[PDB]
Amino acid sequence: RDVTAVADVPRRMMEAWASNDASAFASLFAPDGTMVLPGDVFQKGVDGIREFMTKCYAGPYKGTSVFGVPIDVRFTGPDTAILITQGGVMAPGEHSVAPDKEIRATWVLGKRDGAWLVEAYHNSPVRL
Amino acid sequence: DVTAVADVPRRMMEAWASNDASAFASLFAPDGTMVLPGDVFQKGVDGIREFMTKCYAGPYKGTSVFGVPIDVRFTGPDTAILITQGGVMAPGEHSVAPDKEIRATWVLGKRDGAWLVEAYHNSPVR
Repeated sequence: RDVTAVADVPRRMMEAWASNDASAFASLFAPDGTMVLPGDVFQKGVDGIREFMTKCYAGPYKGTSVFGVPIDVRFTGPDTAILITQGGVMAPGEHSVAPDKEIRATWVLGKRDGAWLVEAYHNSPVRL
Repeated sequence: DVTAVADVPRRMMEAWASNDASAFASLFAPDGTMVLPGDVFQKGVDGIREFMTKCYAGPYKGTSVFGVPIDVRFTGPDTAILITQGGVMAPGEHSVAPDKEIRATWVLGKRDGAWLVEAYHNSPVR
């Protein structure tokens, strides 16, 4: 069963995010991985993400943690799977994502050398 | 394949300009995914067609979409990923408004020689 290896990827992030570890966060991505977030956010490559998330974790994302569940998991090929999760960012102090900051995310996972990595990430708000 | 992949966003822009919900949905894989800002998450061609029908007859009526591929990438032989920037242009206007500009992640899978959209997801720039 590799269906559990796929679902561990969003879990691997929550721990990396909870530690506010930019390196552990960016190391989830494929070497030429993509990440697009609401706002003027677009980072390509592991180095481009580690730099952005370091400045983020030291700023507006400090003391924040994330949580979300997969609401759709499908495999396209043998080495590529696509996830759609739903959760968001918790502020420091609160133990629940505010509905104004709830998001849905598209995870494009790729398999190489027996492991899965994020080929592309992208999320958007659920509320307006 | 290089041109075909780059032709997928262009095959939409014509389908959108015609307000054709069918031609838009036929771009997607059978189990294709589309996620948009707001509570919008459609799965499957039938789900997307029904959604876009209400949109093209609704708020998206008479609108067209421009978009520039700012990153094209091949993950494998049968899969490719595109990141595009642009947005929906209102009738009468000849430029996408700053507060309507978006970036989209396109996920293309190659089946039987043709490329179909496995996943689409966009988000506001402002």
